[PDB]
Amino acid sequence: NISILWKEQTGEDLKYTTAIDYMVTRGIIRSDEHRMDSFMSKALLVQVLDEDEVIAEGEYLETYYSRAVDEEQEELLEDKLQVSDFTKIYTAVKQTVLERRKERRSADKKLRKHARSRE
RNA sequence: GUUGGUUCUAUUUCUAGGACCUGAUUAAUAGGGACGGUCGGGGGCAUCAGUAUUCAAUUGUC
Repeated sequence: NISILWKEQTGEDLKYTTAIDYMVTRGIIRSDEHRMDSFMSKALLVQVLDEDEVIAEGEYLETYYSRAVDEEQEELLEDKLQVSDFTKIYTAVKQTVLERRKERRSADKKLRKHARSRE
């Protein structure tokens, strides 16, 4: 119903607010809500530039369903593929920024305590 | 059922996946073993005691 109201709807500002809310969303219920909001969002990419910031990041039966959701978001385009490649480079840049923060900070045994406590 | 490295996280918190750095019935009014308080002219060594016996000394009496 809220996606129906968002399609019925500061138009571009509220659309960016909805895309920011979907990125803040993206446990199984919230992940299904994120896939539903991405399906309600999918111009084809000129409004969806600021909406694939997390749906491509996800591209454990809930994890298998999330992988099916990522395949659904990838199937459902030249400008969209260009924005997706730029967003992949931006996620690589964010990984570089997090790695730079970690390398400047350097949980030595705590970096393996999670795996030693999991198995 | 003991190390190092990868990526994902929003208001440094706090996070997800690799490698690599010891086997399986019951517990007999069968058994041996441990433990507890014991028990016995049981044994070995060391020690203590007894009054006899023998010997010696000192006497006493015939």
